Amino acid sequence: QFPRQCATVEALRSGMCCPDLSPVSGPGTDRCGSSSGRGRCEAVTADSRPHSPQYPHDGRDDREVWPLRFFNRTCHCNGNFSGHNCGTCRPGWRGAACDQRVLIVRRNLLDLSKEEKNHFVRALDMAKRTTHPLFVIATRRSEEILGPDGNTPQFENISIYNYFVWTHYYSVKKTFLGVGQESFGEVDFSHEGPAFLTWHRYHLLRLEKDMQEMLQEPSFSLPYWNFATGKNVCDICTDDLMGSRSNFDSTLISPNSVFSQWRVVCDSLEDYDTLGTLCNSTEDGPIRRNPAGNVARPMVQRLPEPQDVAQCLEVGLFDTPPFYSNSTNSFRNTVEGYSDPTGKYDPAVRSLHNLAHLFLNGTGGQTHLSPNDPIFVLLHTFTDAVFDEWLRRYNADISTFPLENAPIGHNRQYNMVPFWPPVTNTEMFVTAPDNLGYTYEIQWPS
Ligand SMILES: *[C@@H]1O[C@H](CO[C@@H]2O[C@@H](C)[C@@H](O)[C@@H](O)[C@@H]2O)[C@@H](O[C@@H]2O[C@H](CO)[C@@H](O[C@H]3O[C@H](CO)[C@@H](O)[C@H](O)[C@@H]3O)[C@H](O)[C@H]2NC(C)=O)[C@H](O)[C@H]1NC(C)=O
Ligand SMILES: *[C@@H]1O[C@H](CO)[C@@H](O[C@@H]2O[C@H](CO)[C@@H](O)[C@H](O)[C@H]2NC(C)=O)[C@H](O)[C@H]1NC(C)=O
Ligand SMILES: *[C@@H]1O[C@H](CO)[C@@H](O[C@@H]2O[C@H](CO)[C@@H](O)[C@H](O)[C@H]2NC(C)=O)[C@H](O)[C@H]1NC(C)=O
Ligand SMILES: *[C@@H]1O[C@H](CO)[C@@H](O)[C@H](O)[C@H]1NC(C)=O
Ligand SMILES: *[C@@H]1O[C@H](CO)[C@@H](O)[C@H](O)[C@H]1NC(C)=O
Ligand SMILES: N[C@@H](Cn1ccc(=O)c(O)c1)C(=O)O
Ligand SMILES: [Zn+2]
Ligand SMILES: [Zn+2]
Ligand SMILES: [Zn+2]
Repeated sequence: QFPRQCATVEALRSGMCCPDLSPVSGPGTDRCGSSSGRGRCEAVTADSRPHSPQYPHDGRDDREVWPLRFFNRTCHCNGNFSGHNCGTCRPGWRGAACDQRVLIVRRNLLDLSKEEKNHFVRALDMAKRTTHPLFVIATRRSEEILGPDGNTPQFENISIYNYFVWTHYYSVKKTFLGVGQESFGEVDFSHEGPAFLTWHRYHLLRLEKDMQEMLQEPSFSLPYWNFATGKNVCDICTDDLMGSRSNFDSTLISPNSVFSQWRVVCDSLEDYDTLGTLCNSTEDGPIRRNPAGNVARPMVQRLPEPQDVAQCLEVGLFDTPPFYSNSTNSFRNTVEGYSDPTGKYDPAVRSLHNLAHLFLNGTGGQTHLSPNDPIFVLLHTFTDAVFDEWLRRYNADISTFPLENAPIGHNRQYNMVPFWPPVTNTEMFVTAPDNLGYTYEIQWPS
């Protein structure tokens, strides 16, 4: 969502999000670092192709044609420069000139040193408490985004980790149709479609980058939770990692984990969908967690088996029509977990990524809330690892990522919503070590 420089009436009125970098002659002189060679302000490139019929409300939702309902001029940086103002480097590059190559390694959380485990956890909690230096977050839709006077932007500061939650919520929220209207729910800009894996990849990349700037530790990397153990229990659910069960309320996190102190954001859906407002930075309840806890559906009371990862990784097509949660022989739909691990669709089956979510039977098992549980990071870095193994084995075959008629938000050239600057699914559909500056220390079945 948007840089605090662009959360102004001037930027919103002119639809131009092109903040200065180093304005030495005065304001406006170095938009996108044009004075240096770093980039230029220019038109926003948005997807123009058709989406599936499932969404009938074109013209009504600000996530259509993202980000054009807010801005149509943005930064484009040259070469390997990057950033909302071209002030940083593309993933994998560092140095003032973005010419020094960088590669970090994401390891299994359970292989980290006791000092690195403590570090990761203190880093997360610091993320949860630290104001995000760049991004501010909308509380109203674009109709209302400049306040009743048209001069008060409807934005709040938000923490580094609450922004990670908020974007995920904003990618998934119902489309508001009007007070007394039933908000429209057959849309998902980050799930149930091919953009799933690329959306969550960029989601995790942005957190990692943010936590690197927060810690001032360029080599900081996100660990992963290997959940394909077929375990009855959640082996990262201990007071030195993520937190174990609270002995006083079995659905809460142990008071001897700092994650028992976290307060979630974005759980007031009925406010959002009846008033036409957005999730803001006011937190409320505590995390709920209850691994293997949903007695009603035994299918989600055990984590994915190792052979699930093995099997989904032999599904050789990235996706298949209708490019939705009912797609068969789709690796994307399989690892997401609406298909069984062989690729066979079943409306009754939940597997791999979705099974891991529902196994927590709590905040992490609800789509609008789940990043509130920090297991989400590790659940999703492991997912991105699986993805990144698939990109390795099938030579990053993007030919199956459909250029048109996917669910709205999931066509290849769609700017993943609501990431800023605009970034398409294509820019993520690359092998991580040589294109994104990170790699996974990880061993697969056979
Ligand atoms: C890119 O955006 C420009 C600014 O529009 C803003 O951004 C959009 C994303 C959207 O959010 C919109 O609601 C925002 O206002 C657009 O430039 C504007 O274009 C107007 C005409 O198309 C223009 O107007 C002028 O002329 C009429 C005369 O009939 C007057 O009524 C008016 O007062 C203005 O003088 C307006 O000035 C102009 N803004 C500029 C140039 O900064 C631009 O069209 C748009 N391009 C796209 C979407 O392709
Ligand atoms: C942030 O979101 C919360 C929750 O959606 C808003 O709090 C609600 O405010 C309305 C009107 O005052 C009431 O229903 C309650 O007081 C709140 N709801 C709940 C569930 O607590 C809050 O006002 C929002 N912040 C802004 C600036 O709009
Ligand atoms: C966690 O699991 C519990 C039960 O195992 C869920 O609670 C049941 O949900 C059904 C809906 O299918 C309700 O009809 C029952 O009344 C609930 N019973 C009990 C005892 O809770 C609960 O919804 C799950 N929560 C999450 C977040 O997954
Ligand atoms: C966020 O914090 C600033 C100070 O950094 C505060 O003055 C302001 O009210 C907030 N700005 C926005 C855009 O929310
Ligand atoms: C997938 O869902 C769409 C619409 O819900 C439908 O066209 C298609 O038949 C579904 N796939 C099935 C039922 O296997
Ligand atoms: N609702 C999904 C499971 N799920 C839960 C929470 C999520 O964040 C997510 O991405 C998926 C399902 O129906 O299986
Ligand atoms: Zn350009
Ligand atoms: Zn998600
Ligand atoms: Zn998920």
